[PDB]
Amino acid sequence: MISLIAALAVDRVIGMENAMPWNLPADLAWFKRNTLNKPVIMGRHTWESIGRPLPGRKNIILSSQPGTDDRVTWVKSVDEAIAACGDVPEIMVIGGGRVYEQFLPKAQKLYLTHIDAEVEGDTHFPDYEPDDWESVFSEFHDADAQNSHSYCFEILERR
Amino acid sequence: MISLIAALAVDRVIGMENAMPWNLPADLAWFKRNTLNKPVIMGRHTWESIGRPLPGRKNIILSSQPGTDDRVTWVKSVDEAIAACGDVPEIMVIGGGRVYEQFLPKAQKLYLTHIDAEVEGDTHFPDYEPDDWESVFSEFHDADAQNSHSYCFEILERR
Ligand SMILES: CN(Cc1cnc2nc(N)nc(N)c2n1)c1ccc(C(=O)N[C@H](CCC(=O)O)C(=O)O)cc1
Ligand SMILES: CN(Cc1cnc2nc(N)nc(N)c2n1)c1ccc(C(=O)N[C@H](CCC(=O)O)C(=O)O)cc1
Ligand SMILES: [Ca+2]
Ligand SMILES: [Cl-]
Ligand SMILES: [Cl-]
Repeated sequence: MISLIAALAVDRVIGMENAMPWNLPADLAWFKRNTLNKPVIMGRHTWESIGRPLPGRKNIILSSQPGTDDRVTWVKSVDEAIAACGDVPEIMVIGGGRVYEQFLPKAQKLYLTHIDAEVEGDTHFPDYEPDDWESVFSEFHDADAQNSHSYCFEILERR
Repeated sequence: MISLIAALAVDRVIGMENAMPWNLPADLAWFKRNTLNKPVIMGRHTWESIGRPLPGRKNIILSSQPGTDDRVTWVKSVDEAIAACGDVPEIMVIGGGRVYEQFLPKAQKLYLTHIDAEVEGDTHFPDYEPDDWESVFSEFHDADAQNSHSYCFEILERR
């Protein structure tokens, strides 16, 4: 199946012109746990913001552009990115907006990190109706010595 | 000599207990370049927010309560914080709040990272006297795909 994993501030904001104003190591840890040893599909701009390949995962970059780095697979079709993942039980789509927009219909699972940050965005996660999705997990956490914002982990599955 | 290093938000607001609402890798590089191979003095809260002993630095924790880990030196006083540093050219006082206050009078150097981030806070960096502190270095930077905020690097010699 196709699963989308995302971090969303208030108003489904997922992006800004600059790096997001939150230091959330727990979320990076949650990200990693849920993507490890699975192929991950991202857009050329998420790839650029990470600056390196995500270890122990199959990095696939979707963009109609001539690939820059040799250490990853570059593709230019939703369908093509899928083929590149081959025979795996779950493909993890990591963003951003347009990449989410393209796999959402295909997605059968959502890994969301709800962050209590009121910020003006550039990109948002597309709307998904609360009745085609079943929340099978929820876990709220307060901001702490290592995390700047409160946050809630959640996983929804298609009804 | 004693130097203090701090990342300040607008209003001289500094971190109290939870992590600050920003993401600035460049300031951690700055912090690392200026503290590496030197003893560092910090209070308890900064210690829990770091999570472990900073590599290549002698970690001295100034607290009144019982030492948690053992990779680090724990002290009950400012005068003891010094002795533990032995005689080094520079000792870096890394925060927060209280530790900054107990040392500014003995300070000759300040390494400030002014971040344009309005954070509500109870704690503020001590009031540094203008005509008692001369500016030697100012380096402004714009926010990027990796740094959430615009920031400035500064150095003041007590004169
Ligand atoms: C921009 N970026 C994209 C990003 C970030 N957080 C997210 N968080 C969630 N919930 N979902 C996403 N799709 C997501 N994407 C990044 C940045 C750093 C790392 C990374 O180095 N962090 C951990 C490891 C933690 C660390 O060593 O700092 C990893 O292996 O993924 C990953 C993705
Ligand atoms: C909470 N914390 C205290 C903190 C943070 N930034 C500061 N920044 C400045 N300018 N000054 C301080 N006193 C300061 N203190 C931290 C947290 C992490 C690291 C750190 O983990 N490693 C850095 C380098 C960054 C990295 O390893 O990725 C290092 O000093 O080696 C340092 C300080
Ligand atoms: Ca249930
Ligand atoms: Cl992208
Ligand atoms: Cl403390």
